[PDB]
Amino acid sequence: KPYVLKFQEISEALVGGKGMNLGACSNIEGVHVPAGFCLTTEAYKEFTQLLQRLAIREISETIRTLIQHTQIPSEIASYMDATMPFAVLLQHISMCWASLFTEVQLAVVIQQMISPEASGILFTADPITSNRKSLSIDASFGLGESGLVSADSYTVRENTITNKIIATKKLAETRILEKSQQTKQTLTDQQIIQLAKLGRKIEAYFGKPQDIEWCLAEGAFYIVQSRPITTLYPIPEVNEPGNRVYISVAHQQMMTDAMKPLGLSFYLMTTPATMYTAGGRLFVDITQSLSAKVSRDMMVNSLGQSDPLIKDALLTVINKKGFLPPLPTVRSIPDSSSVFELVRNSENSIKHLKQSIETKSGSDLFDFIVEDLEELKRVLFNPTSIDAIMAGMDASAWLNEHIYQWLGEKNVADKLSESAPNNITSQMGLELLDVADVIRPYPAVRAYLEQTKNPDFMNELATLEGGAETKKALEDYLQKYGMRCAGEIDLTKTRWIENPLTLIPLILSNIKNFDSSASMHKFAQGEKEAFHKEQEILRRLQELPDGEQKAMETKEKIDILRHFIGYREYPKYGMINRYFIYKLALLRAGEQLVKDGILQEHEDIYFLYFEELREVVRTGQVDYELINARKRDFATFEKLTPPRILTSDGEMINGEYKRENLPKDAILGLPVSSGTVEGRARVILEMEKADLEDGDILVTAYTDPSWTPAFVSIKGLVTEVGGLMTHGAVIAREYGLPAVVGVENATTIIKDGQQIRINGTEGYIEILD
Ligand SMILES: CCOc1c(C)c(O)c2c(O)c3c(CNN4CCN(C)CC4)cc2c1[C@H](O)O/C=C\[C@@H](OC)[C@@H](C)[C@@H](OC(C)=O)[C@@H](C)[C@H](O)[C@@H](C)C(=O)[C@H](C)/C=C/C[C@H](C)C(=O)N3
Ligand SMILES: [Cl-]
Repeated sequence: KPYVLKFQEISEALVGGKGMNLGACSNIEGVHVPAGFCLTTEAYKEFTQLLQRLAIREISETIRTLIQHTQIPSEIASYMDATMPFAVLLQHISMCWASLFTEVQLAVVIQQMISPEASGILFTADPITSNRKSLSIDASFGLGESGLVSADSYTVRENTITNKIIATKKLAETRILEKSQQTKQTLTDQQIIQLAKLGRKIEAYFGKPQDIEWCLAEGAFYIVQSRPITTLYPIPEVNEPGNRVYISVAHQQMMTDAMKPLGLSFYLMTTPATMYTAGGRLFVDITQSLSAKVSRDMMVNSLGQSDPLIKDALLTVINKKGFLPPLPTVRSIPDSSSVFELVRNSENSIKHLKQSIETKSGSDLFDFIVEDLEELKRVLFNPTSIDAIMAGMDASAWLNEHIYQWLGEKNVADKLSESAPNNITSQMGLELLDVADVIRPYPAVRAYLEQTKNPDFMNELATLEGGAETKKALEDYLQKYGMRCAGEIDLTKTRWIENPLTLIPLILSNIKNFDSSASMHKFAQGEKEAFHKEQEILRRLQELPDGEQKAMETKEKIDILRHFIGYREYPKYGMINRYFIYKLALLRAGEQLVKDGILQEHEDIYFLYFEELREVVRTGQVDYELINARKRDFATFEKLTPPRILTSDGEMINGEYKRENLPKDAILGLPVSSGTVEGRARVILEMEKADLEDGDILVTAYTDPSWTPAFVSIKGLVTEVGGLMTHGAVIAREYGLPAVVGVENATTIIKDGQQIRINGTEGYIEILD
């Protein structure tokens, strides 16, 4: 309402965003903002006509010649002098408003220009490690603003200024310096802590870790600005006692995208692990495991064999005193038939689910889903199915370690795994070549797919020569695999069969990159490499001391390997099959909620967790300000990146590889598929924008099962996450494709188009030019 506002006196649509900060900082205890007033939105009150006008947004800026000359009554321009040189008469306040046009109201704030002996910035959360318990201060003499001027860096955990980076701050309006004054702390230790202690308190009133700008003037740090820190990764709400340690699911699952609440909910309801969510992603609490030596030796070493960065990061946590409490003081192998029966039992379970869920709606559906989740867990964690999965893994490790010990050949199980039978994910990638084989002879169909952006393009094929054949080949493929997609573990993400257009570029690539039967030739060649390797290994073993026994046991392990390693990819397939069936049903409930005028769009269910959504259907009431909050949350979560290790203090820890004799400027990673190749690096985040061709090396954030069709043309693979037995890596071996995973910032360090050499045996990358 009024024309002028002081700062204890202060309404975002009245004095704006930072007009407030000062207002809700004057009231805080022990502090005091620089004093002064604020010119209000109700001072802003022809201009409207030009406004309605909305190259052409080039000269319309004539609007800003207007405020400068427009003048605005001295009344409020002397009403303001009714309540010290400045910064932010009236030359300026007005030219400022103008700012909304080049780009509607703006409020101008004017404060005190004290001559600060020292001035700086303060984070109550360490900018580097994001540890909530570590406070950082950047201080420089006089006014220095941010991050440019030579400034001391102070790291104060609590009363202990641990690390001091006293920069040689040489250039402290006057502009020159005194030499001895130059290398002395900006703030005294008493002042540092006082400000630290100051800083560690303001966060309480505001709530969250704050970014506080301060200035020291004749012995007092009083606050000029207090922005909230919005960049930190959220801590999993686990109030359970004390300090805890979390493992990133995204890294092991080869899928680092943020997930929506509904999708998150379903993964949590499936897992037997003590799992939690944070930043739209999933984390496993392994704290209890680390509370005892025999359990934490097991945990650390078991995870280290997946990816060493976990182990190294865990050791960092363990070596961190004052955090983790101190320590007080052969598997069965199923027969041959099991794999075939495990698949059929899974397939039949899916069939029954389809015939059962189809008759469910409303709360009946949600009651049914909860019941079917038990069946998912039975199929997913069948003791026999686990024995099948571990059978392939155990055989790999046995081979890799015994062959290298006997012959010096490293990771031999890679070559022996090549073209392993009954791998649902491998088949999917190769069978897309067959689809392209059907389309290739038809010119009219190709001219269509090469150009169309119609989501319903499959409904327009019937008019084309070869369209019926093309549509048929596409339908069969989608019946087998249209249930996968990038981020498939998120139930809410769009499946291939919901958007077949996302497969077209891959198909077009296959049509031009290969001839009439690449699938057969690739698979058969793999079968040949694998058998030739087997013969060679067994031959070279029989010339060792009592080698015919070594060869005999190696032959057994090889047979187990090729019989079971392919099944490893199938449990997720069966799980993903239920997830999609769940999705279609939930979508039908969402549409029903829209018809009832309860939801605005049926996809808004994605931002509700299962139990929350279940209550909405039951009660008929939603809180949209929660949904809208979730939508804002998910948006910020996409801008985040999950750390490999997250602590209860919010500290993000990524492991470090131990470089021994590996090339100087080489980029270290985890070797998961043997071989050395040179090729053009292709940095790609979206598979449908991958213009892959012969000689290319795929560099991406992650390769979950859906990425497999992009493997058929590339000569190497580089990812930022993943592990030894995770998705992607297991497919690289069977495709005979050299691969290095767990490469930190690979999509940033490696420039698209660069020639690189990767070593899938030693695990490194070399930039060639
Ligand atoms: C210490 C690691 O902690 C985890 C982490 C980080 C996870 O992400 C775990 C995880 O995603 C799952 C699971 C489901 N497995 N559970 C837990 C262990 N049980 C013996 C069997 C059922 C566990 C995750 C864990 C877990 O707490 O940590 C311990 C072992 C896992 O990490 C090495 C192993 C068992 C891993 O496989 C390996 C390398 O041996 C798990 C994930 C699993 O066996 C792999 C082979 C898998 O693909 C299963 C079939 C996935 C089922 C999907 C379902 C939704 C699920 O809950 N999976
Ligand atoms: Cl189109």
